[PDB]
Amino acid sequence: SPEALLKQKLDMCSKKGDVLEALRLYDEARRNGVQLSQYHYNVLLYVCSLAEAATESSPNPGLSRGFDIFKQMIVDKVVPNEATFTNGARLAVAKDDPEMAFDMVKQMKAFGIQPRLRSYGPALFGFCRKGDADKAYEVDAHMVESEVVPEEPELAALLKVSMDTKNADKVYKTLQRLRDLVRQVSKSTFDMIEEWFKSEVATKTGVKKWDVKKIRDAVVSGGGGWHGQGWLGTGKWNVKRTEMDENGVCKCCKEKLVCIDINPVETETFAASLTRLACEREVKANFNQFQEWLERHGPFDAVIDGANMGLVNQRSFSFFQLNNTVQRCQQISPSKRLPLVILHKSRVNATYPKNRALLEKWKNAGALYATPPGSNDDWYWLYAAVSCKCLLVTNDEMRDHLFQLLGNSFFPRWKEKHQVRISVTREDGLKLNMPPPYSIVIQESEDGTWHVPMSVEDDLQTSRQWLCAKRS
Ligand SMILES: O=C1C=CC(=O)c2c(O)cccc21
Ligand SMILES: O=C1C=CC(=O)c2c(O)cccc21
Ligand SMILES: O=C1C=CC(=O)c2c(O)cccc21
Ligand SMILES: [Cl-]
Ligand SMILES: [Zn+2]
Repeated sequence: SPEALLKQKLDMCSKKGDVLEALRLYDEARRNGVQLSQYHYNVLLYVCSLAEAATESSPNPGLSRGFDIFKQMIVDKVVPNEATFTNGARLAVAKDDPEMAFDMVKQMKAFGIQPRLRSYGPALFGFCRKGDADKAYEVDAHMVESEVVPEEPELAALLKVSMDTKNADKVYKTLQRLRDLVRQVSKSTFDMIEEWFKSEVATKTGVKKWDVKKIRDAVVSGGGGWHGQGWLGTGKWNVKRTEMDENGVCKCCKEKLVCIDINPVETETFAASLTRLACEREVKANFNQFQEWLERHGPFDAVIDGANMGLVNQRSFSFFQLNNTVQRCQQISPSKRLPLVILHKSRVNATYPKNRALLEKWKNAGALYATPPGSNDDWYWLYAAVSCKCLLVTNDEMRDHLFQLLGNSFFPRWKEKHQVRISVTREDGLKLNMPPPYSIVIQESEDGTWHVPMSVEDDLQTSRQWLCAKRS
């Protein structure tokens, strides 16, 4: 067919890197009357984005036509898919015209298409480089109306543009957004927040009289750990890099941070999403069978990721480390409940006979579920800990794609409250590291003192740095 030739020839044009040939083949198809489908359009947008814009004379027809091709795709009502948005975005990034990036997003919306987060990036980061705060806030308002949630890079851009234009109101609001959506901040956002609090504008914003009643009312109302009523106090901020002790006490100022509740209704929603997500990947009958088993067992104070407890920091599966963990979890259980061990059936059948007999004893005591061949254990230990409302014992770093499906609002908060990690020393052996008695999140106290935590990969490996910003 003629459409299958365009497909065949554009495939090679990208793989060569010839944009001029892809643009010739584009026009030939219009002069031949051949309709372009999803696939054809995506390859052109990608191919066009291999071009750069000229430092000397007007930009090259690869990028210029790229946007025209995109505009035409939308006009034609060719359905965009995830490769469309990626390509249109990398076209916008190479072009580096924030104004034109923002047009694509406006077209998408005009034609009933839901823009992606990566669509907004070129516009937002361009306007930020340029210092055009008003345009950045336009892009932001457009995301909000499109219900596309920013992540940390977009929020940091918004923060920095707000700092650049002395807009203390936007700094405040953006800081609350970081609290709400990100919780702990990257190193570059952390440095940026420190600069804000040390700056003249920050020194010069505030109020020395305020209604203590309305603040306290706002603290109750927000769920705790913030009030949202604006900057309080006056004068220079004391801004110190510091740490929290194990009880959430700031080492600089002695403020004890608060522990923020989780709403049990959000937990039930999450439980249902786990079930849905798991059923999509596991054999449905396997996950059902586990849920039915779980309904007939328990109660549990803890759930163990048995593969991770056998393997973390080991050359091969350590039954010693699994068993030591089981024993320690049982010892801290107020009634000495055995923890529920989730482990692959292949690993249940350990080749030292007393260990195999113990694994079978645990099963017989209602405290071991052997997951079937082909299963991903993670769904099982997550579903169990969530549903049994108990501790989850795993050092899984949660780098896997699976965990990205769980979202970045509820699940990180839940994890903080439920996750136990093991650590081992030469001197002392194995230790359980329990959930902290405070929430590791940006906090704003009732007198307007701020504590801002840095994000780290593992906070047992890394001593987590915090900012303490307190009026002098
Ligand atoms: O000042 C900047 C504001 C936003 C932004 O994205 C940016 C950047 O990406 C590189 C240098 C400076 C800035
Ligand atoms: O949609 C489902 C996927 C898995 C699963 O176990 C399940 C279930 O157990 C009950 C209703 C729906 C589902
Ligand atoms: O006292 C606690 C405050 C917060 C919190 O998350 C917590 C916890 O997760 C386990 C025991 C005590 C606390
Ligand atoms: Cl033995
Ligand atoms: Zn402090």
